Parts: sequence; C-alpha cells; structure tokens
Amino acid sequence: MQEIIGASLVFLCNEKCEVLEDYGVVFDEKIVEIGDYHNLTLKYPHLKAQFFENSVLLPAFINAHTHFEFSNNKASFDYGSFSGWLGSVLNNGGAILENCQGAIQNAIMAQLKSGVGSVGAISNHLIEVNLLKESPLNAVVFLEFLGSSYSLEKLKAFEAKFKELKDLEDQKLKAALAVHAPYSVQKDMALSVIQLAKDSQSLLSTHFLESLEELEWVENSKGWFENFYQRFLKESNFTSLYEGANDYIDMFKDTHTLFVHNQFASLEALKRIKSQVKNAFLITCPFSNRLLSGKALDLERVREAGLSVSVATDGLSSNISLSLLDELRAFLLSHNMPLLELAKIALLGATRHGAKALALNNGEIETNKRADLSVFGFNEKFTKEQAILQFLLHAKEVERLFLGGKRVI
Amino acid sequence: QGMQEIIGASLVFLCNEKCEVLEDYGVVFDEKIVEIGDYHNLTLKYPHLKAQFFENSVLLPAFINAHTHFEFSNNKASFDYGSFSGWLGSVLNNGGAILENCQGAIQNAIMAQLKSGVGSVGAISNHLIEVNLLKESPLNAVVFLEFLGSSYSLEKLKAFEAKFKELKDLEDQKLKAALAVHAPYSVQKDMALSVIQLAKDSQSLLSTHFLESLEELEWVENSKGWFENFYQRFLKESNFTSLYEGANDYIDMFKDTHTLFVHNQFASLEALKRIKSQVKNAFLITCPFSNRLLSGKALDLERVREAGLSVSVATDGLSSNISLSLLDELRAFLLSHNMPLLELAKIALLGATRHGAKALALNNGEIETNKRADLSVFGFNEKFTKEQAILQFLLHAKEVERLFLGGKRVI
Ligand SMILES: CSC[C@H]1O[C@@H](n2cnc3c2N=CNC[C@H]3O)[C@H](O)[C@@H]1O
Ligand SMILES: CSC[C@H]1O[C@@H](n2cnc3c2N=CNC[C@H]3O)[C@H](O)[C@@H]1O
Ligand SMILES: [Fe+3]
Ligand SMILES: [Fe+3]
Repeated sequence: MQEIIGASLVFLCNEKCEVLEDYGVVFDEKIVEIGDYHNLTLKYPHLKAQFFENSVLLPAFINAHTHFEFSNNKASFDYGSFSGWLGSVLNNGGAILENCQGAIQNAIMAQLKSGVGSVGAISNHLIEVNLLKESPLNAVVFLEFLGSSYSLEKLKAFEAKFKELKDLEDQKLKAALAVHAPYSVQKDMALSVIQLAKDSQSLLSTHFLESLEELEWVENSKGWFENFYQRFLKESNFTSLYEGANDYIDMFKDTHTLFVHNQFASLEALKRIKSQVKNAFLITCPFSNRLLSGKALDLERVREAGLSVSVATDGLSSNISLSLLDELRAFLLSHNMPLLELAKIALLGATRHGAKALALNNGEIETNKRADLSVFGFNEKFTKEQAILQFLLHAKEVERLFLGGKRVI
Repeated sequence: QGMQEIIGASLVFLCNEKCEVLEDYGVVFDEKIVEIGDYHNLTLKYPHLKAQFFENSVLLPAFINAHTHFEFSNNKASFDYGSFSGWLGSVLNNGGAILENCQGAIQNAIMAQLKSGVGSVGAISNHLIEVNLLKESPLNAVVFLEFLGSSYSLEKLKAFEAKFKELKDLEDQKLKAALAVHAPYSVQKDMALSVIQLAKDSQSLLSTHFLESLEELEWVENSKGWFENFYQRFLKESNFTSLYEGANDYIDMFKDTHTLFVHNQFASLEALKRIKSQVKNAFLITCPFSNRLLSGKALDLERVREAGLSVSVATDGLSSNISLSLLDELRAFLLSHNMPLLELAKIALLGATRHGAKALALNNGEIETNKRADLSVFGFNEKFTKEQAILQFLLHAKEVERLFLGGKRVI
C-alpha cells in the first residue's frame, strides 16, 4: 500500500534531467503521484509521509553490465593493455572462479549500498544466479556464449543452459543472452545465439571494439590476435571470424542489443549500429577501459552518431570497485567535457538510459514506473544548478533504498 | 628506543628515478636508513637486531603531499564546481564562514594523511590555524605562509612579516617555515617582490599557484575576461588591468629561487621553459582532482616533459577535492591522463615520493642509505608480479599497515 517520501532535492531523471526542490512521491509498488511534498501531505493526510531534509531523492540506479562471477579478482589479471589482460585471464584457467559465493554476495551488497536497484549481470555458468535471486536486486542475467570453433554439441549444451535460466525467471529475474565478442564467437554460433534470442524474445549484449588489437583483427586480420587461437585455444584459425565490423554489426539487425565499450568503433561503425540494430544501447565502462586498452570512449563521437550511453561498472575482473557511484566519479574524470554538462550525462547514464537498455520499468521518477527509489543524505542543501554534480561527488552510501515499494535499506 | 631494526616485504619500491622494484628485500634503520639488501641476508648479517617480514606486502617510502590547504578542511559543498570563476566567486562570497570551527576537520584531515601513507606535507596557510595540530602530529610539515593582497600596503606587509616571524619561532625538527605568493591575479607585484625577498633573507622555500584557469591566462596575457570586474566586485579595489604584463613578468620574479609552481595547466610550452630556465630550481605540482573540479582541464604531461620538467602529485585542500587520501589522488591521476598506464604508474609513484621530497627539500621520499626512515608498509592478499607491482599497488592500496616516521612506529 501507499506512502509518501520527500527530500530537499528530487532528481526526476527524465531526459531533461529535471531537479525539483522540496518535492515528494506517493508510491505503493509503483509511483502513484508526484508533487510538492507539503501539498502532497495535505492532499493525502492519512498516508505515511517522511521528509528527508538536505537529502536527494532519485531513482535507484541501473548497472547494465557487470560480471559477478569474477568477483574474487584483485590482482589475478594484468593491466595496462587489453592483450596483456586477456592473456592473463585465459592463463588463469578459471582458477579465480572457484570459491566464488562470498565475493559475489559482497558484490551484491556493494551494488545495493551504492543505490543500485537493477543489474545487467553477464554470466557464463550461472554461478551467481542463486545469490541474485535471493537478493532484492532486479536482475537481467545475460547468459554469455563463448566459442570460436563451431560445435553443434556446444550449441545444444548452451541452449540447455539457457533453458535452465529461463525456468528461473520471475518478477525479479529476466533471462537474456549475450555474444561475447567478435574475436571469441564463430559467426554461425553467434547467429544461432541471436536466433534463440528472437525465439525467446530475449535481450542481447556484446562487447564491441574494446581494443586496438580487436580493431586490427576485425578489420585486417592482423595484430596480436594472429596467434591468439593457437596459443590460448588450441584452434587452427589465423583469420578473423568476421570480415569487417559491419559483418558483425549486421547480425544484430533489428534487435534490442547492448553494445559494450565501443571506444575503437569509428563514426561509421557507430552509425551502422544505430541504423542496422534500430534498438541499440551503448554501454560505457570508464574504469575498465582505462585498465585495459587505456582509451576512453569518445563521447563527442557517440553524440555525432546520434546515440547515448549508459554507465556501468563491469566486473572486478577489470575494476577495483562495484559501487556505481565510484564508477560515475571515474566517468567524470575520464572525459574532458564541461563538468556540469557531463554530470547530467552521468546521472542519466546511471538511471533512465540503463533502464531503457534493460527494458525495465524504472530509472525515472514518473507515475506508473516502479517504486525503485534511493535517498542519499548530506550535511548541506545543494543549489539547484550544482545539485547533480555535488550529488555525484559526495554520494557514497544510500540512506534509504526502496525496491518495488519495499524498504531494502 | 633509538635502536636499529630490520623490516622486509615481498616487494620493496626504492623510488629512485629508475623506480626500482625489489623482491624479498629489507631495510635496516634507526632514525635514518642504514642498510638495504636481501631480507634473509640482512637477518644473517645482523642476527641480534629486531626483524619483521611482511609477506604479500609492499615496503616503500612514506608519501609526500606537497600542496594542501588544511584550513579549508570543513568544506563539502560550500563552493561551486564546474568552472574556476564559479569556484573562486563562491569562495569569496563564502566570506570565511567555512574557516570557523576548524580544528575537528583539521585533525580528521591529518589522520587521513597518515593512514594514506603520507609522512610529509606541504601545508599552505593564510592564518596559521592548522599549525598547532600539525606540530603535535608526527607529520613532517613545511608550512607555506601564503600572502594575499592586490593593493600595496606597507602596513599589510609588516603584519605579514610579523605573522611569518610567529611561524619561524615555531620551527623545529618537524616544522619548516616557508612562504607563498598566492597567484598572479591576487598579489600586487611589489608585495610579491617583498615576500620573495623575505624568503631569500630567511632561506625559505617558495610556492605559488600559476596559470590554473583560462580566466587567469586571459587576464595575465591580455587584461581581458572574467577578471575584468574581479577587483571591484569582490575586493572593492579600483583595478582594471593585470597586476603583471604577461606570464614572463610573473615568472621572472622567482628567478634563481627554490619555488613550487602549482597547477600550471594553462602554461604554454614557452612559459614552462621560462620557468625552468629562470627559476633554476622550480618544482611543478599537479592536483588532478582539483583541476577537474575547477577549470576542468588536466595538466598536459607531454608538455611538461617537453619543457624538461617533472611533476609531484598533491591533493590540494578539501576546498577543491573530496578526499585528502593521497592514494585516492593518485588513482584520480591515473584516470586523468591518457599516457600508457604502466608508464604513468611510475610517474604517479615518483610524483608521490622522491619528487615531492625534492620539492620540499626533505631528506626522504626514497629508500636509500642516509635518508630519513620514513617508511610505509601496505598489506595485500596476493603477491604482485614485478612488472605489475607499482600499478597494482596504486590500484589497491587504501590504508597503511605500518607507518614509521623518523624510525618511530606511528601506525
Ligand atoms: C575467458 S574469455 C573472456 C571472458 O572475460 C570475461 N570478462 C570479464 N570482464 C570483462 C570480460 N570480457 C571482455 N572485456 C572486459 C570485460 O567486459 C568475459 O565474460 C569472458 O568470459
Ligand atoms: C583570493 S582567495 C583564494 C584562497 O583559496 C585558497 N585555496 C584553497 N585551495 C586552493 C586555493 N587557491 C587557488 N586554487 C585552488 C587551490 O589551490 C587560497 O589559499 C586562498 O586563501
Ligand atoms: Fe564485460
Ligand atoms: Fe592550492
């Protein structure tokens, strides 16, 4: 049933990024009504109402791309190059995935305490699914396929794994699918995964042009990936699995597909993604990009292509923190756009845009959306024009978290 | 106990200019570093000295934070960010209110330094309100008494000379008195010359903020931009032209001095080369988070290299930062520059140790015989590879496990 919450500052997280003072929200499981808090308490004098002075009320965050299974990692993988990182992940041989549950639960709570209400979890083995189901998080689990050599047996085992994930779906868990990358998934295997997504009305995700090594491989079949398949996979393949970026992009034509990273995608490739996929969603991971390729996503190019970004943490396999607030501050440091303008992009990248990417009914304070709401408390009240930036700079731990109208924190 | 002891760790960062990394090495030290070598061989050579080895840990010099403003430690959201003019205007409009009831935040700021591995601080001070707490802290302190004043006044000079004498009388083995000229837009030329002369007469170090914003650059070079109305609007002073005709006019005042130049992101290559050739002993200080919050432009490290200079990394104050942990500042530094990460990690580490020690004329910042025994130990859950050790340390180091200052255990 219904209650009223208000704060000195409310971030609607519409595309305008509206900031409202002394506003309130009536909600049960959904957002019922928005308005001035005092007027709301007069209009509904019999409801529970709480006001949080010197606080910010905003939608719970959406973290559209993380790898919970790698939550054990601290220094198991090399940083400073993508090729060095990928080689270290493969040479690790999955050892970091063992004894996983403690780090995954710690990872889940880092999300919730950071204000994250919804997660796009990339999963290769569904080892994190149980803990996610037991958490209050909204979860879209992308079962991610790996395989550079076609095998009908591996397809059937993968479709059997996806059926197990589908049978766990409920109001908090949506099953989805992922193609790992252009260098790691053979074309006909990827086409099969994409077809299964269409047959099951599932979302799609993929890592795209994350490194110069991948760009030189995809475009000219040269560079570091020349020996990658023999050295690491014991596969006799010495040419790219896809002749050019367009060959890969076109597989996702007329789909709802998340494209992650993308820093080495030219303006031609980004425009192709928009025009071919129709419902594409660019995901940016600032800290992961700095640790691996070392190149940040060119946001001006993204704007020139007519696209927008959601900001995600990635996994601890390529990050030091799963707090989305930490990622948003790294995002502010990773781009030289005017900070006040960049703060709005960061906030929308953590709310409305991620919700649209995951096809969730949240990420914005608007009637009929889910009552996924965060309250962050501070020692002062920010000015209207500084509110968003100061929030991103100082927000560390959530003071109140409501998910589906129920108090979680 | 002024006796000697041995400490070793799986990884030791010497922080020489080579940035040497050594495995299973140890250090013998009393108040100074006495001997360096393989830890096991050190325990055989000195079997009666007290000896500890820290597995899966990093031993390195205590950090030097060459530029901070402790007096502004109360600040969280009192000042505007997103532009330098917006920030400076908000600081002035604050009217010093954030400076009142200061001691609680200053003690918290001090302790944030120590737990971050910082052993030495370059503290910029306008009123010496933080000096007392600094003195009874174990930190090595170089307090730069900073002069502000855009209109010449002999009375203001004499009161400033008198405040510096008050600071000089507090000097000891842990406190060095120094002087600072705030900025080209805030200090009248003959007032700055007087401060610089006082530093020479007292053999004091100097520090200054230089070309931190586009607004300052347009003012200094062409007497145009936001600073046109700054003196009437904020200071009630009838001044409409720059206090210095060009950057070289300001730089040349510090000719043949030991002067720290802070920020500098809007200094051209010629200006940086002028600083190097004229000052002779200049030290560039970079504050990545403050630069992002104010002007929004990062220091061009390639330009700094082209000018033949190097940088030390500092936190600035909470007036223009969210954390005074130098480790947080170093991670922000890694995010603020697109240089190859392994190469940038070496610059960051040396920027927090040896370079800052040289800037403050301190006998530390490096694990070398006869240097001060200012040593940090950071513990981890794994042993880093030799080539990843410095970067992984910067990424994962949060709180120090052991801090020794002058050979005495502090943490
Ligand atoms: C062992 S092949 C690559 C594996 O690394 C995993 N991964 C973890 N974090 C990331 C991963 N993949 C690509 N780029 C970095 C980041 O997205 C990915 O799921 C895949 O299982
Ligand atoms: C014209 S008043 C400026 C005052 O702000 C203080 N300040 C605090 N942090 C910084 C300050 N000065 C210049 N740029 C930003 C940073 O260095 C400075 O010491 C001075 O007292
Ligand atoms: Fe990923
Ligand atoms: Fe400063």
